[PDB]
Amino acid sequence: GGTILVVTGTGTGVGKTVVCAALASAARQAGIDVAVCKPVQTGTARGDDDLAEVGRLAGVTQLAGLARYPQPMAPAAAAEHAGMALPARDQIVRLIADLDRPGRLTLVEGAGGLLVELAEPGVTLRDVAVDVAAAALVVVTADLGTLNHTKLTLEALAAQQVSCAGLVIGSWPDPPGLVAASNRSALARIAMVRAALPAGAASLDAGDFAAMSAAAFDRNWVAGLV
Amino acid sequence: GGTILVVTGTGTGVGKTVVCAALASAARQAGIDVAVCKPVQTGTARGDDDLAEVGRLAGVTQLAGLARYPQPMAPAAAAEHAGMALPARDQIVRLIADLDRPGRLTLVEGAGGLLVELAEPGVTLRDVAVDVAAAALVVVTADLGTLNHTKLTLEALAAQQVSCAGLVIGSWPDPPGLVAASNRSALARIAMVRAALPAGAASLDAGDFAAMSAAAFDRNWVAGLVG
Repeated sequence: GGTILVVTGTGTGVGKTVVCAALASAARQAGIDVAVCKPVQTGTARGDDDLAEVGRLAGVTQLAGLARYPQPMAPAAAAEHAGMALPARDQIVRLIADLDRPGRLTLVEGAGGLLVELAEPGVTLRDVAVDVAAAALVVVTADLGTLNHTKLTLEALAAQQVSCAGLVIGSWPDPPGLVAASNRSALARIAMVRAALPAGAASLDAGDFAAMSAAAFDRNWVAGLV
Repeated sequence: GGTILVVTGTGTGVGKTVVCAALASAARQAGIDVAVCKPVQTGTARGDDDLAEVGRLAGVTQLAGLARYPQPMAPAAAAEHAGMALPARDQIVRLIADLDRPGRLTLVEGAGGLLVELAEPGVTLRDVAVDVAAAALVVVTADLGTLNHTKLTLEALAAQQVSCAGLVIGSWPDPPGLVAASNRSALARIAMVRAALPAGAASLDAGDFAAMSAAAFDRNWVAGLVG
């Protein structure tokens, strides 16, 4: 094997994709080979291709996905509106397991949060984490409500002995703010904050984004993932 | 004793307080004596006062607070900023037990979401629900992300064997989007949806708000909340 990391979020719109790109870019600059698997993509009718994002921002070429739905909804719901099933649990696990190879960091991006249905029946990114024995990196916000949402997510992780790889603040505001400031301390009292991605990092060009990414994560932690 | 519900939410800003007032109104219109409790209230320096809002909206007069903090932050961080400490778990529990009385529905409104620290160390509303054998009513949104947030909250309730009294959609749009209609149907498969309060329910005078509250819930279920 190499290392398989599931990247989940406490909710939607928390910067998960750009965190996957950022971790991917940091890891590549450390010489680690990186693949990203986004099994289920939604909101595609309005352009959303998160794998393309990762490719543009981090230069990953091993970008694997099974299903794209047009509606900007949860996978299960976008499928319902499309009249088409979700992929199967085996499809998602086999695809990920086949991506994984010595020396490669395989990132597994979820859709929305940890417990959103990814495959039939009712199987989540948490289920997939168990099947492939992956730790979970949790993308969190710095806003009010993040501690409840983070504590909820890590509880859900721990109920199935899914290890928490740490937290990444998806968007760090400038200037921080009192709440943001306080949450960043509170967050690190309950897990390792691997990174706080500066607000606006999604807009950077590739070279800037790689400079940002390499500076946002601890060098030793990244290279230690494989 | 009586019936004690804790009223929590999947997050902050999902409409908890307006849901207490709406349930409070519906139960008082049912001839049920209602008390509303708010052990930790932050944002007082902003004018935040959820006990007062509940009374203003549902005419509930039995209103019980305990901890008040100026900054609109999580209780722990509001405490630290004001130089104060959070109450203790037994202080919160004491405040609730003192209101519990047969034929009375005591609502315990949380600060933020279920796992918001209310007391040291890491004591949450979930623990307080255990201590007083309360069910949780969970206030949700119709917005995307809600199914995940709701499953996490019910999962955390069940992990401590706190019964889920059900869900209330804090704000229900008129008319509802494809995302809102989808989530509501999906939410109703997770747990019973006791009410979906119309959007802007907080801007109703006492008359319109009482008529909304009475329409929002099932009479049967409200009446059945307390013997």
